[PDB]
This record gives sequence, structure tokens and C-alpha cells, in this order.
Amino acid sequence: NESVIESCSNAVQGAANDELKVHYRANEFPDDPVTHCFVRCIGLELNLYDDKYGVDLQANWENLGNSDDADEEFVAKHRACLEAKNLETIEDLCERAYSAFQCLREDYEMYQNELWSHP
Ligand SMILES: O=Cc1ccccc1
Ligand SMILES: [N+]
Ligand SMILES: [N+]
Ligand SMILES: [N+]
Ligand SMILES: [N+]
Ligand SMILES: [N+]
Ligand SMILES: [N+]
Ligand SMILES: [N+]
Ligand SMILES: [N+]
Ligand SMILES: [N+]
Repeated sequence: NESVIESCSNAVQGAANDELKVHYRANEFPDDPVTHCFVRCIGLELNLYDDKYGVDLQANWENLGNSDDADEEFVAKHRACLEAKNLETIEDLCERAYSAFQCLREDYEMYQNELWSHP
């Protein structure tokens, strides 16, 4: 939603940027340090992500237009994708969040046309 986007653009140094905000409202998130932190900010604010507990897969399932329990294969595939990113070894919190987000990026794109992954 606009609110969280506006707030995160202010919370993140450099993110209050016309050209980047154009991408963000268009659901594109370039692989750059400002966007990394912006993506982290949105994940934290929407309760989709946590620096320690990783991705909440049920919350993302629901953010993808579902109101039911996540499909088992959705959970399994993303848990595996996320484990493969070795997030706990990424020291920079924004880079870690962006890397975790990359596991869900396609789901969000297909949609656009708690199940913490690290309990
Ligand atoms: O901030 C990281 C993140 C991860 C998964 C979904 C949304 C955001
Ligand atoms: N902004
Ligand atoms: N952030
Ligand atoms: N949060
Ligand atoms: N959540
Ligand atoms: N539900
Ligand atoms: N549910
Ligand atoms: N359930
Ligand atoms: N399932
Ligand atoms: N991981």
C-alpha cells in the first residue's frame, strides 16, 4: 500500500527518489543498495519478513491473494529456496532481506501478472 511505500522511502536513506519510486510502484526492485534497504523496510512493516526469523511464508501466501492455509508445496519450495541463500551468513541486513525476497519475486510477478522460514 501507498502508506508503507511512502514511509519506507523516508525511512531509507536515498529511497525518497523519484526514479526509484517509479520502479517500486511498478513492483520492480533493482539490485542496488538503496532498494535492498527499501525492500527490507517493506518486509518489516508488512510483517512479511524479519531479520532473525526470515520470511513468514503464510503471511506472504496471504499477501499473494490467498485467505487459506498455504499449499504444502509453496511452503516447501520457499523454505528450500531460502535455506539455499544461506541468509544467516549475509552480514548486511538489507542485502539479506533482498536476497530472501528474491525467492518470492516470481510469485509476486505471477500474481501481479505464521510460517517463519527460520523459526
Ligand atoms: O524484506 C524482505 C522480504 C522478503 C520476503 C517478502 C517480502 C520482503
Ligand atoms: N518520499
Ligand atoms: N531497511
Ligand atoms: N515487523
Ligand atoms: N506475520
Ligand atoms: N481464512
Ligand atoms: N487459515
Ligand atoms: N488449519
Ligand atoms: N497443501
Ligand atoms: N538461509
